[PDB]
Amino acid sequence: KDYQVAMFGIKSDGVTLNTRSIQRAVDYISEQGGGRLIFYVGRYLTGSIELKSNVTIRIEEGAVLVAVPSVYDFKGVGGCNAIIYADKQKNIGIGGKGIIDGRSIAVRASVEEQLQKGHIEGNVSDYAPALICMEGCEDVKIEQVTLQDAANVAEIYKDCHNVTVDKVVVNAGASDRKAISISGCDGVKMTDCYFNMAGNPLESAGTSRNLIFTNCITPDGKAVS
Repeated sequence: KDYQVAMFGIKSDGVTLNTRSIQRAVDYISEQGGGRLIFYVGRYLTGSIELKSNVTIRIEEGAVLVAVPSVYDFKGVGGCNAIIYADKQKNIGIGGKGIIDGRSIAVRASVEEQLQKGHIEGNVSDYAPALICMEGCEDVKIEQVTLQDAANVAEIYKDCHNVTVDKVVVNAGASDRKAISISGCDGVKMTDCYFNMAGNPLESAGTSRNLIFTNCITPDGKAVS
């Protein structure tokens, strides 16, 4: 069953912070045995969303999931810190031709400010969220979405099994960072993915197996693998 976001009080005005209502929708849908959360059109402001087992988030064409420029509205240090993250979940997905917008400069400036005041300790990289981060997940389906201007890395896959990434577009925006970080995965099939950046988009710990990259390219048309 598909669930429209408006039914959970999620607002597409680009100014209402929807984190808690999106999370409750994800939690409710998982409790019902699974289904899809549909973002149909407009701008949806959010902090970190925890994806749950048997839930797929769809950001349809014309819809944008936009990061709030606030360090404390993200997951933070330790494990997966992203706009959409999942920790030890199964049968999860992200789809739709919409956009996930990281607002990297404004998000990183928020992190920088709290570090300079000494309210948090470390480097900007310790707190800046990825757009997507999956850790210890099984049967992950990522497709069609445009991942734009990530505050850190666009996608992180750590200790995952049976991951598919299809027709995804990564737009660097203001980011000079890697597009994808992969470590300890088993079975990752990436097909028809575009990286709008010039350098190597992939960061690998070299601890993954059964990795298949088909037609994954940079603007010059050079293979990404």
